[PDB]
Amino acid sequence: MEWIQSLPKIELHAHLNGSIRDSTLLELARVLGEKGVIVFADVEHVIQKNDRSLVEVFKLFDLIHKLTTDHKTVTRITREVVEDFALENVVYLELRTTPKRSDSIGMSKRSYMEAVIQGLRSVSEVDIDFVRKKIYVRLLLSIDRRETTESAMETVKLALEMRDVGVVGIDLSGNPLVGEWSTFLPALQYAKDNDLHITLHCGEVPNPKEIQAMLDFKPHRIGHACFFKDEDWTKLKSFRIPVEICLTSNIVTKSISSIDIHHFADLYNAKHPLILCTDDFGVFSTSLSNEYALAVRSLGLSKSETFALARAAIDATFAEDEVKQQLRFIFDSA
Ligand SMILES: [Zn+2]
Repeated sequence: MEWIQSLPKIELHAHLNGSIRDSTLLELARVLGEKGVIVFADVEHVIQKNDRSLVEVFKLFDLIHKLTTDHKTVTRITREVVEDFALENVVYLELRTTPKRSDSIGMSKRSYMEAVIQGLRSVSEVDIDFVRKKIYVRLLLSIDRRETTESAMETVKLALEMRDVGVVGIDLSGNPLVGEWSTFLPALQYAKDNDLHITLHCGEVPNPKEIQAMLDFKPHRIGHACFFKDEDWTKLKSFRIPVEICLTSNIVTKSISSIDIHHFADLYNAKHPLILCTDDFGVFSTSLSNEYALAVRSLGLSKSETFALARAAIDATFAEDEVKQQLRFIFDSA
């Protein structure tokens, strides 16, 4: 019910371009149709009933990226996403995004990320700390599974350069059927050796060797873990790696057949760290409050158990100890 919306919450797995307001996406589509760069009726037709199954949803992401890969838009959607999360009482957000290169518009991975920073500086409806509601924001740079080792290294280099504006870690994301772990391991190792924190999209499709190789790398977090086998769970629980749980995402993409069999319940009962996350609240028509409502109903949690779960996410953040202490005070005040 309504008490979940006012619960202080921590979001650790939200993609910038998957978190866009419906109205904003349509406004961008409309402006580009008036320009004739797209046809509004087609782009609206994919937006409406793309299946968002695992295979289908990446075509929607391709389409979104045609609408949003521009400096002004990146700045706008960064502000809108932070404000949307803060207004449902997210008090700490790790926002992840894949820096993009587009030569025709003078966009580099660095200038893309500068537009994100400009968006954070434009936040006005709420108070923000990124290095009246208040939200702490920190940044993850995503490496996409289509990239090369050299390209991944450029992203890691950028992340190190931008630690002064709140970049705290690196993610590996994108189509789980594309690319090989061997391509990304060297760049992720460089990141980890430079004290960046690492989260990995892991087990979105069956892939026993890659799941084991990702676990053996000992990232600080993983996302999803939908197609783990018993040896994978054993290693995960022994390494104590927190899992970013994306309930609606997993169910809509058909990575998990039902919330009633979703592994988040086993993790909860095994006292393994988990954090409820939105993944793409725009694409999947959800919110972090609604993800908690799904979990509270399915597990049968009391208010007190829900508050305890939400608070446990503090020690899984990639934030400095000072920020974690402030989060503890915020939670202990609620
Ligand atoms: Zn994701």
